[PDB]
Amino acid sequence: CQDVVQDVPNVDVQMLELYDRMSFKDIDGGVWKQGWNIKYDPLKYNAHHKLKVFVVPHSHNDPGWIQTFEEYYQHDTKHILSNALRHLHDNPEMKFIWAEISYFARFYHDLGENKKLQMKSIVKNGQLEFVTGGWVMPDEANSHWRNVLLQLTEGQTWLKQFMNVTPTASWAIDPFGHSPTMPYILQKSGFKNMLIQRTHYSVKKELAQQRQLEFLWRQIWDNKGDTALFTHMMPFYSYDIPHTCGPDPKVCCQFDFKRMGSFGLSCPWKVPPRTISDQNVAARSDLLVDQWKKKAELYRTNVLLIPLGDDFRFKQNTEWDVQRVNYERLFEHINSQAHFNVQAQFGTLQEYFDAVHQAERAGQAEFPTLSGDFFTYADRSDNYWSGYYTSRPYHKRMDRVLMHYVRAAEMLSAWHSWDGMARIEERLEQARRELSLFQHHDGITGTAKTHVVVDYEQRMQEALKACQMVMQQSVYRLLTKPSIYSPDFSFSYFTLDDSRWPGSGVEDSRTTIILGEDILPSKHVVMHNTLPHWREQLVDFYVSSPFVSVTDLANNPVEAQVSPVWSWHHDTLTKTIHPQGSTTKYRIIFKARVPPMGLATYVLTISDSKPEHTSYASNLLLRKNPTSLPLGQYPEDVKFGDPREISLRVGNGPTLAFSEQGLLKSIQLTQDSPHVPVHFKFLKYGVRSHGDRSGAYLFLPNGPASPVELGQPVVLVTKGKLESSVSVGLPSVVHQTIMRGGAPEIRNLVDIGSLDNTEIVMRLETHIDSGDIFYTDLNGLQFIKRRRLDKLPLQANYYPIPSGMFIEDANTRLTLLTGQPLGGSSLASGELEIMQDRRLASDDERGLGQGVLDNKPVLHIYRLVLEKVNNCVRPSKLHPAGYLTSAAHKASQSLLDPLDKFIFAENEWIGAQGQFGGDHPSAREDLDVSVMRRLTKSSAKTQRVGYVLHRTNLMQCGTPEEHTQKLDVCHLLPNVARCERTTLTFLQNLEHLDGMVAPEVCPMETAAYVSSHSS
Ligand SMILES: *[C@@H]1O[C@H](CO)[C@@H](O)[C@H](O)[C@H]1NC(C)=O
Ligand SMILES: N[C@@H]1[C@@H](O)[C@H](O)[C@H](O)[C@@H]1O
Ligand SMILES: [Zn+2]
Repeated sequence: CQDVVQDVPNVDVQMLELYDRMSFKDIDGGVWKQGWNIKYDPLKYNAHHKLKVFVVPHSHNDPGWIQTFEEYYQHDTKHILSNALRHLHDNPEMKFIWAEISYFARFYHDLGENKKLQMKSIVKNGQLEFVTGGWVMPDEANSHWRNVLLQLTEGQTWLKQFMNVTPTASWAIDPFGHSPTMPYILQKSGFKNMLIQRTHYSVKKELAQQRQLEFLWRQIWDNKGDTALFTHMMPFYSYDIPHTCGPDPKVCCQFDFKRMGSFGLSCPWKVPPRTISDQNVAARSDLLVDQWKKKAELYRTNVLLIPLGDDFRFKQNTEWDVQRVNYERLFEHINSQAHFNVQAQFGTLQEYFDAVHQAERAGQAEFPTLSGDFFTYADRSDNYWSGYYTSRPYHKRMDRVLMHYVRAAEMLSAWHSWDGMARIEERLEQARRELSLFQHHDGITGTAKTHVVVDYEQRMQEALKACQMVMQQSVYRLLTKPSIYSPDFSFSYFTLDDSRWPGSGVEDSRTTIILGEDILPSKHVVMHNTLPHWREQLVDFYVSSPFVSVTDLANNPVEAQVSPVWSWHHDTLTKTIHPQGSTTKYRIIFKARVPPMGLATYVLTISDSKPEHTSYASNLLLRKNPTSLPLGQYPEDVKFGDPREISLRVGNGPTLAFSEQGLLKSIQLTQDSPHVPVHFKFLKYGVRSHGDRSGAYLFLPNGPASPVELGQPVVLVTKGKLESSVSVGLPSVVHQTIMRGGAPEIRNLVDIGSLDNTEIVMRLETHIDSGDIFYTDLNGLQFIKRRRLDKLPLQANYYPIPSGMFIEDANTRLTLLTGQPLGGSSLASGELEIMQDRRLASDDERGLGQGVLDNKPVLHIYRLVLEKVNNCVRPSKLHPAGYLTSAAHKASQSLLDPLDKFIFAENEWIGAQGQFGGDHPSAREDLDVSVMRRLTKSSAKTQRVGYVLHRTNLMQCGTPEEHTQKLDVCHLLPNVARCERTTLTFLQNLEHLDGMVAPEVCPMETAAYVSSHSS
């Protein structure tokens, strides 16, 4: 295995180093506003060295943005595809590329057989070429790598089945900045080339000056370079026709033949396109070839890529004709006039890359190596696109919930083959497709119109229900005696109980387990653990009595704690935010111990009085002028007091101290150690009253954040043996710190209400001497070093926080893990901050045509890990990566892949079993089974199950590795006949494995295996 910590890769371009050196001056470069006046030697090309130009027609089709997926399909995309089919059929030299398989699959399945065959033909013959082949063109900032892979797999599996093709070139012209997670996944999925566009204008200038726009993009830790993927960065401001022919959009716009008037389009530079004729073609060709030759100066080979398209282009037949006929005339003239030394033609993306690599092999060019990322994007001036790291945070959180549900449903149901009547494959396909759709760069990003966000939400809700159905059918099958099992595939044997989605104070949707002597004495509950190691975790359920005790299925008592059910209310009479306790339901909490990739059953039983193994939390309400808080049968009376500082410790874990406002002020790791200052604070950013306004995309603050005025908030302290918490009702946020004996959990119920033009930030203030350095993750896959740059505006120093961030000095690290992607930064030494929600009255001039005024309450979840790191083996100061400790990684897993909880629906579960998976190997802590998916339906004689294995890299800090078992995924199901290593999409076999054993992967590596079973 490559060492990902101790060897700093030697690359030609390292983006953090580049950023440190660059001046980022925004000067007027002339017609190329963000560049310079490009000059070329006309003698560079001649009969023996011609410029080869590939004009690549395309149409950018957003799966939801200003209209829903279905609205766009009906109004635009179905016509684009139908007319592409006709025009490509009729014009054999015409070409077209297509990216979004969600639309293509929608279209294809509605075609008659004759048309399906015609479509297959234009694909087989290379006229229509799929690029990337994902369900969508995903966001790269907020998306989790597991869902980037999911959507890629969904689109490519469809393409392989119906089109018999698997793209090896990726096209990402629109995500708002670019992540190295993409080449990581693509290179492990058979790709050879990728194209990107939305990178900071200063980066395009810098790389263009050095002809470093094409590069071998490797991972930041990759010393050897095996992760490298050839990448083409487009050089100009947009992918539209005015910004793709060459540096001068006033000239290039004249070659967008849709802009002459009848289509309702024009050229903002005031010179319209002109129909190409024999009398003007020489002049028109001389203008166009000059643009091409200027663009070609920015690249190393004699092969030039000219995209020809824009949003929802190539709809009408008249549009196909106007572009095709005019370009054909230009090509005939240019290619016949030796003096140009150009050969121009319609091409596809693969054709471009093939020709570039032919030139490379001919010794014509050598390409630079590059590592790093391309955040945070700015398209112009100080307009940094860091707002979408937070926009519509309810749905960003929902994404992570559904991510987990999809994994759990696919894994739970993979253990068996299912009858078609069970509709398992149908429900899983629906859930995968809706989650995949949301990865779109206007879905998870929060940059779509309100009604489109509602569509995505409704789709995701249906997907959650689909996952629940599959999960609960699976649990019932896995834990019922086989000769008793008698499934009704429409029936709900269990309901899922989720304590953190939509969340307390968001939706009152959790079911109470109703027990009573005259109704039902006891209830079975089941926990699932999707991770491949034994896990203990506190779990909680609502019950109708405080007198409840827990047993395992060997009837062993389990220690439990009962607490009240507290809900916070904005009292519009008293103008306070305060908690109310239920007098009819209670929370019971206990530790569940669950096998790797397994299930464990427990029983909740009512009694008439306090059970031996159940304890009761105390509750203390801190506020002046208190009033009573009755709690029904709950056996401990609520206590009252004036606001005061408090301190809490659960088990042998950290001691946390809180301000009189209920906010953390210090953490003491052990009995002897210092009380380390760690202060939570809430602040607000506003919007500028002159110049550019923040909106869904852009964060344009009117200066540093100002503290939220807290008043005298009400603080609730619950103290228990197993779990304690401090909760406070702040303006716009019910903030909770929960302690279970290890790193605390933070929950924020964020309701920005009607606070217009406000962004609420949560900041941590510490003494850690972090300087200008901090670390943020990329897609939940890797941590990248960031350097705060005071030469850039505040909004440029904001980065995506898709799963965590940390600061550290020689001795101390503070890591904040997240259960939802949000934007954040470290704006001063010792600080971390993460945005909670933003409500913006104005549009930000990127075409969305609305502000962000559709906020809804969201429950954000976090873990906060303070650690000593002086003994850890860390990368050198020059290394661009950072790595989590074991505790921080486990804390992240606790947020993203918690135990699933099931409540048996009926009164009695006949044939119930106590456990599943007790014999499953408990793998080393850094290894995950990211995906387990049965790939075959029940009628296949050879069943196949696919696994994606990911090994992270955890810091060595002197905690001896304990004995763990080797995980061989190929032997998880019986009767294995074959084990193959595959691409991550499972679509290509790469290696037939000796002894049918799937080897574990190296740190930072991801591998896929398929096991075949003869049953
Ligand atoms: C799928 O593509 C391959 C190209 O190598 C071809 O051999 C195979 O016959 C194709 N399958 C079809 C056309 O059904
Ligand atoms: N190019 C446009 C982007 O700026 C929008 O967010 C939509 O994705 C649209 O495609
Ligand atoms: Zn788009």
